[PDB]
Amino acid sequence: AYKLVLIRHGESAWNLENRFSGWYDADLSPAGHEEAKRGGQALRDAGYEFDICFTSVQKRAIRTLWTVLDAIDQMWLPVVRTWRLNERHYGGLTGLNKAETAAKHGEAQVKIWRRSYDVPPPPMEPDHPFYSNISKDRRYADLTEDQLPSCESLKDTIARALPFWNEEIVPQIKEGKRVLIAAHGNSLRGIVKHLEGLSEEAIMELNLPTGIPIVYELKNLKPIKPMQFLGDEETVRKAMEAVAAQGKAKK
Amino acid sequence: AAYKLVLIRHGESAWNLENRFSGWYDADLSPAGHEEAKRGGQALRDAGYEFDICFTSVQKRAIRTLWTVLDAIDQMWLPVVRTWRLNERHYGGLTGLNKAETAAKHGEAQVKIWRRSYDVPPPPMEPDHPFYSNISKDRRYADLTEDQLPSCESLKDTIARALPFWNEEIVPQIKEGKRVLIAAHGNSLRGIVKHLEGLSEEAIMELNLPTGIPIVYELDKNLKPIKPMQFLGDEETVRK
Ligand SMILES: [Cl-]
Repeated sequence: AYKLVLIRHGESAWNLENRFSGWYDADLSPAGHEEAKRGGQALRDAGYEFDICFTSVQKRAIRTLWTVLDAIDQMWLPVVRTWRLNERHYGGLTGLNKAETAAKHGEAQVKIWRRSYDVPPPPMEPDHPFYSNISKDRRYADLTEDQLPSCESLKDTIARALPFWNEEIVPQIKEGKRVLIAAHGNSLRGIVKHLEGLSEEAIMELNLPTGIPIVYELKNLKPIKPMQFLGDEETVRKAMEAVAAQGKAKK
Repeated sequence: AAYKLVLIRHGESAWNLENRFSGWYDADLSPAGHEEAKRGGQALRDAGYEFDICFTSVQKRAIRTLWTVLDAIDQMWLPVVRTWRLNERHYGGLTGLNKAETAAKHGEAQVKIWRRSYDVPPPPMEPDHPFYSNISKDRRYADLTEDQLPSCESLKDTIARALPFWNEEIVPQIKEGKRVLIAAHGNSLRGIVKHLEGLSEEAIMELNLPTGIPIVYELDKNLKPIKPMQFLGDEETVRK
């Protein structure tokens, strides 16, 4: 009945520094730009067509979208940007590197934060070095004091992404529009959890590959089969083995 | 507090380098035209400009110009609206011909007429034309009525289909206090300039807008300019 496509952006400049990004507006590295080019070419070779596109207000996802639309010769499509598809907000951890947080905040808190669906990191306070860069950026000036986060658990991120799905994306799908969504890991986890009916435990163990297009075949918007991946069979198998091993090593 | 409006015309295209008529054919920028857009964006960055909403056409040479500018000024998050009403003039049967082939096929007298005329269109693009399916069966125009898809346009025609978008969508945004950027093409921008200044037909046919340079207007509460258009950039570029 309907076809939906998602794509997760690749490596950023702050991933090379092993630093928590969150709402900080870091750009793609050369490797992450290459990953977007490869996913665009896979869509081009298979003949995919879209009618409308959604992304966040962060340049690493917007530049991924731009690269895909260049590759498939569809730069003329309408594009809609929203803060509700941003990455999870990492609070006071924003800007710290990852071997430092265990010394700053303790091994017990690091374990809890990695394990839990509903425990937030510490808040970003006004003396934090990236407070003015993010909380006072004019792109968020139209948010209420309640909507602007100082920190987020996974449950929080999913709870602020799903109203945009429900209210803006679903009516385009029912109208027959072929939709493309270019966003981030945790905001796309929200959509996947809602579509497939996954548990909290399973969705915390699901890490999506980067730069690989994710395809859903859906009248009642229920998946006919689970997510499928577009690309060369061998390159896909290796990326999923890599992501699984990275997940297992963190426990 | 005069309203501030900024326009930019795209630079050199791949088909300019072959001296071929483009029109509604969707040719990309050349490397030099991309470099032009980078210099225009750097001029806006150095002057500290900020925008709230952007408008452009459905053609990739204008869209890529806008993308380059937003990258240079760190405003990639702004909302963007595309419309066919801002497209370049449709050159009809001349699409794809270079100037030599045009003179050989249609003669010198008709060439003088078409170049010198405000309201005489070129020949229509018919179903045997090489580019007829490429343009007139492109799905991006599927929601136009059969009344609206051109087989050819005079300059008068182009201006007549561009101004309804200015009047019905851009003017209310300016009256709400939004800071507007428009990235488009020579002839569609000519329509906006002719309306803003009250220019005659002959005057607008003599006006040639520079490429890749920010063009700035200051407007009063009735949206009339208070002084002539000005330009942003180094001394040499601005003076030229
Ligand atoms: Cl865009």
